[PDB]
Amino acid sequence: MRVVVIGAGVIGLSTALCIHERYHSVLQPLDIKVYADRFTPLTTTDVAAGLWQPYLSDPNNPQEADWSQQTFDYLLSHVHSPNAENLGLFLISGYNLFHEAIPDPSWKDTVLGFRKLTPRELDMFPDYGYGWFHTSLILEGKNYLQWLTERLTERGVKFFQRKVESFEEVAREGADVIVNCTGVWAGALQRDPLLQPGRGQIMKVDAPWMKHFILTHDLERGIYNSPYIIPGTQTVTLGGIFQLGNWSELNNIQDHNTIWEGCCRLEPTLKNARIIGERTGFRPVRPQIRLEREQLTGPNTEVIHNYGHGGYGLTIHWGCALEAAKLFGRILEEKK
Amino acid sequence: MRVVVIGAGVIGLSTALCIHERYHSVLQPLDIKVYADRFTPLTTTDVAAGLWQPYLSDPNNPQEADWSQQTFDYLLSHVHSPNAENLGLFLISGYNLFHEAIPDPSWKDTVLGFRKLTPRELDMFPDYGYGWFHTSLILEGKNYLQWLTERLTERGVKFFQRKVESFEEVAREGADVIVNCTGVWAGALQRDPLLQPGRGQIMKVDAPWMKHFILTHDLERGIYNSPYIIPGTQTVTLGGIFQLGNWSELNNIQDHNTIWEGCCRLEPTLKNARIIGERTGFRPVRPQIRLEREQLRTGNTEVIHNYGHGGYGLTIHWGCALEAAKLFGRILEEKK
Ligand SMILES: Cc1cc2nc3c(=O)[nH]c(=O)nc-3n(C[C@H](O)[C@H](O)[C@H](O)COP(=O)(O)OP(=O)(O)OC[C@H]3O[C@@H](n4cnc5c(N)ncnc54)[C@H](O)[C@@H]3O)c2cc1C
Ligand SMILES: Cc1cc2nc3c(=O)[nH]c(=O)nc-3n(C[C@H](O)[C@H](O)[C@H](O)COP(=O)(O)OP(=O)(O)OC[C@H]3O[C@@H](n4cnc5c(N)ncnc54)[C@H](O)[C@@H]3O)c2cc1C
Repeated sequence: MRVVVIGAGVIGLSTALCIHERYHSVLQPLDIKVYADRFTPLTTTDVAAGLWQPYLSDPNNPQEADWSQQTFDYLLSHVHSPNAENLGLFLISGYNLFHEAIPDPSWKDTVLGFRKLTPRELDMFPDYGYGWFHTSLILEGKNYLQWLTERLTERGVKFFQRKVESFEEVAREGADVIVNCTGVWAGALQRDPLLQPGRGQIMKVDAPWMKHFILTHDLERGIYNSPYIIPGTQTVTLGGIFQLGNWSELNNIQDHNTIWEGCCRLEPTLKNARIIGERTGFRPVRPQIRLEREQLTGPNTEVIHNYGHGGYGLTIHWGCALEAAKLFGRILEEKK
Repeated sequence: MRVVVIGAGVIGLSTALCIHERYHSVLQPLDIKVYADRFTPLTTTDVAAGLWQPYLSDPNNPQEADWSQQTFDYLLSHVHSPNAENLGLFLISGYNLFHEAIPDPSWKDTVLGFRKLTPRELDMFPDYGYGWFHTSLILEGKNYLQWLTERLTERGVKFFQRKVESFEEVAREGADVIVNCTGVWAGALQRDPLLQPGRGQIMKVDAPWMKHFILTHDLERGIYNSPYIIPGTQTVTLGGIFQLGNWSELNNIQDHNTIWEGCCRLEPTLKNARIIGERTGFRPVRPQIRLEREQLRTGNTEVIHNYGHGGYGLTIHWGCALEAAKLFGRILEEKK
């Protein structure tokens, strides 16, 4: 059995690992390769703060809510483990702020200690009149990707830096299953008008007195088009940019200004915080995650798609990897 | 009017500043001088992490509940101003862990968003079965004392490094009011058998992924004789040593091991944190704060005592300071 995973973001690397844990014992030659054009630290995954939080509104596929909840339990189960530091994993609480009242999120019982904000809390934020407080987790993609890499290396998974041109090129080399975890670029392998860049930009800032995340929302502007402030391990992520169809992988001054002045107003102690770096990335936006089998091609090759995780790839990755690992088990039964 | 404030910890500096702000305009000569044996960073104020939290049991003097609330409201009014970083002041949420259910604390409505831990939060901590979550404040003594020093230097308040041997040595120099802010050492200037040292010890470690405080409680061993973990702006404080009557200003290896092993069992990710430093100080333990006036005979002289804040001098300093300034006004009234 020869398996080629395309993509070394969190989606491909976690899928690779999951497929290996569940089937190395029962497939005598289980040879897994990863083809990726970019590795950490140059993926979309490395740009994310890594806060666990799905979108506010229920997903078009209800099984995504389970995949997120399965990811949360796995990560929470390891947050006190000694190797949590190597994962870039830790607990964090904070605020979601709104101008108007709004229905409670579908994941209110996935997170810890969910509640509405008391009136004295909403006084610290003049421009906002309603919101939530809850405890979640941060999984910083860069530590995590490096962790996944070294786990798959000790399991025999080999890594190759190449741009794949077609599915059929990979099948020609003799792949049996192709796992397609190509993120926002999946359209180049197979046209998909439902997949779109959601361009984001973030600032990384030294502000270690900040112990809480703070996400604000403007419901007439789209999600993550309002300031947010997410403390990481070494640095504080400042953000609030979400632009559909924008493929420019290049930091933009206007967006820099939007992030800075938006966050500084939200939390004035930021004014003196030092800017450590700035980064742009492309959420793979789709109305739903594509996570499903497809049979292509010459004499036929199995493909497992797993892309389109928008702005919640880190939040939902483990449930997705588990599901793709299931789809892989079904391929093996069909192949006898 | 010549005022001599003895002591440059949090109590003496805040009281000096509080008195100058309220009376420099209506006292044409208001010469305030601070005398201190030790300044930052050699005071026990410097050793404290600075978490705002009273003892759990109701204070012997009910006016201390108000002094603590006034301090929290004051600090909370300044946490979102760019001044805040200079003070060393920021918001922080976290846990108080108990083995068994116990009564709520009196101060439960002073802090933000108080509530009980849910079962899934309690599961993160095997050794404890009950507790609280809430949002409080940290005021790190080191930055706060240097900020107080700067506000005071800007106001003509001159400082002198000297050991005061007696009250009337200071009166013989010409002091009209003496503000006694000598903390744990007050018994040397006037015997007070109710004032005793509560020796504590703490480690500072590098663990910047800890975003919550965690205080544990063992009602059999007494308050703060159980692991606590308090993230600061730059390092995390590990502690849990409260030894009545011990005057040894020296780090002890047994107490090191108790702190380290207790906090590592509480939070295993701490086992790879680098130890940055280690400090010992003396909580000025008294069954209630001595904040009151006394006429002492000389030649006589006016005295305001303000000492014996135990393990909550930062929690309560500002209410005490305002009270000491009222008492200063009553002195001005009697002399017309
Ligand atoms: C600014 C910003 C902030 C975010 N914050 C969060 C957050 O806080 N929490 C959260 O959960 N999510 C967040 N996200 C979303 C998250 O980053 C993404 O959903 C996630 O990284 C997508 O994972 P992925 O592996 O599919 O794609 P990415 O990591 O891009 O990985 C794609 C991989 O596919 C490879 N590839 C593509 N095409 C080919 C090819 N033809 N041949 C070979 N290799 C190919 C790429 O080189 C790369 O290796 C954020 C995103 C952005 C942009
Ligand atoms: C380990 C530990 C942790 C703590 N953590 C916290 C916490 O998290 N939150 C909290 O609220 N509280 C905490 N505390 C308690 C807090 O540190 C004390 O209550 C507070 O700092 C005492 O303030 P002070 O100004 O009275 O005395 P200290 O700062 O000592 O100041 C005393 C001053 O008086 C001077 N002085 C004394 N005698 C003379 C003299 N004869 N002549 C000249 N100068 C003299 C001393 O040199 C010094 O200048 C902690 C205490 C300890 C020990």
